[PDB]
Amino acid sequence: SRKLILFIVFLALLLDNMLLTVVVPIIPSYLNVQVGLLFASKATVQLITNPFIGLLTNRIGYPIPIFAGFCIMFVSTIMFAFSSSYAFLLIARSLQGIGSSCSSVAGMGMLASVYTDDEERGNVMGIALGGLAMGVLVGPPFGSVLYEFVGKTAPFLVLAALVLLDGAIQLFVLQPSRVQPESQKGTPLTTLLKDPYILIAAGSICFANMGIAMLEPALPIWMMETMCSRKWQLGVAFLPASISYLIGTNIFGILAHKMGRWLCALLGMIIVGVSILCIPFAKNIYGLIAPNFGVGFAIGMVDSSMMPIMGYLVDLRHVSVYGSVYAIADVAFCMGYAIGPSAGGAIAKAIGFPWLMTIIGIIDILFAPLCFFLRSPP
Ligand SMILES: [NH3+]C[C@H](O)c1ccc(O)c(O)c1
Repeated sequence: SRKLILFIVFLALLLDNMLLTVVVPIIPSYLNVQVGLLFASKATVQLITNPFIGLLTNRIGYPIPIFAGFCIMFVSTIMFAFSSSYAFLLIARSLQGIGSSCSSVAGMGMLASVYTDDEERGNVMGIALGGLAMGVLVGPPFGSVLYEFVGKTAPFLVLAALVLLDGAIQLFVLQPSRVQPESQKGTPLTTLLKDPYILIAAGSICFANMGIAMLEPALPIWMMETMCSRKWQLGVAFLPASISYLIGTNIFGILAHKMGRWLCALLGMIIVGVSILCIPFAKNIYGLIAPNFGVGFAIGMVDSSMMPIMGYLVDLRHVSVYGSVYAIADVAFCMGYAIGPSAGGAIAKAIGFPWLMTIIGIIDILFAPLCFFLRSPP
């Protein structure tokens, strides 16, 4: 009965993303450079602290970092509930970033260590990546209704209660009582970063995520400038991408092994490039549904095909320890999540938004054929 571990990782991934999207629309109203710093602090701190957790998991194990992630996330949720100042907001966001890094790295490492089968690893990481998608979709309406009806602190109090329940479950099953070092060495990061295949996988993930990371804040400004759409059109414009990410992840986590992980990644990169290229031609929302659906489905195909390939490469060419490589993958995600909005806005101000989308699409299409080198020798 190792499904209890999968349940814990899924719930943890769902709750940070639920808190991530709830805070986004609430703080700016009550609160250029400082706002951008507040937005990017979580990603920057997580990117900085990924390697330290990756190294620590080889020394003390997974349960102590996983339990620490719940304690930091509970503290951050309480501080978000009660604090009302800028410095406290920065501290809460930094703590949220640290907790998210711990949770993601430790959970992915434990999932890779427990489900040693190649196909089952992808099967379970499909559901694990599903939890992030569910949190992004469920969070905004939850936060909006609780803020409208009960009060400002009600969504954060409910999230704190859910985190407390998750921590009670973790204490019941994980039982982080002692410190247990791992058996073998860790294959230091300098040797892993010299592998061209790991670099190719990380670059594919980084570019695929940077596409949507730059697209998501830039599109609303263009929609107001060109189509003069109302408030709710901006909100419901990115719903197809959110649904498509969930559907594509849950399907391709199982479907990628039969077709081939390299082929799935190549097709995903081509599809996302074509969709981003076709986005600027839209004239209204009906012209924007299909491109957004395609972008989300393609990002779901790339992620669910490139996590188990990282695990497989580490198993094949180095020692079977996964904390460091999954810290590398989390760093690849945070690279897109950190400098995305600011650079995207700067480019969309220097040149046109369609030019930015064209550049992103061309870059993705040109990087697509590099995934051919990831195919297995036999
Ligand atoms: N890693 C998840 C991926 O970057 C992502 C996140 C939010 C989304 O709405 C999405 O379509 C994809």
